[PDB]
Amino acid sequence: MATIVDIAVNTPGFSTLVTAVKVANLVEALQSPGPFTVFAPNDDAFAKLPDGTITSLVQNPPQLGRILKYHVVAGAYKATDLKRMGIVTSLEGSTIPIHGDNPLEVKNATVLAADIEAENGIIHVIDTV
Repeated sequence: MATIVDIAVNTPGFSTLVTAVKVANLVEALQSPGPFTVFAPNDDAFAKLPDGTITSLVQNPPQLGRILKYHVVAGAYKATDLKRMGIVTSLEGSTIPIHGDNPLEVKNATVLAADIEAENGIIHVIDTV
């Protein structure tokens, strides 16, 4: 009935997870019905998560809202699109510079596998959050 994110404003006092996007102002951002590009952190990148990257990333601009649910950005981009631009923009509007010597490269991370057609867009594995 309702869009995943929309429900966050609809929730009768749900977990802070719904408010984290609401506060991050991504309640209107995640609403994108189109495609979804997820930068997927590997097991060693998931190891960057524990009070590390996302902690500084929360101190950073609205990107929190992206982090919470799917760590995703709307707009199905394959590695070739990101690198062509040399930068990537979050659903919120946060840009991250793309590199690429041989694999795709995102911020301080390296892409293990991208061009992965996700549910709505694309997934892209990085070794570093």
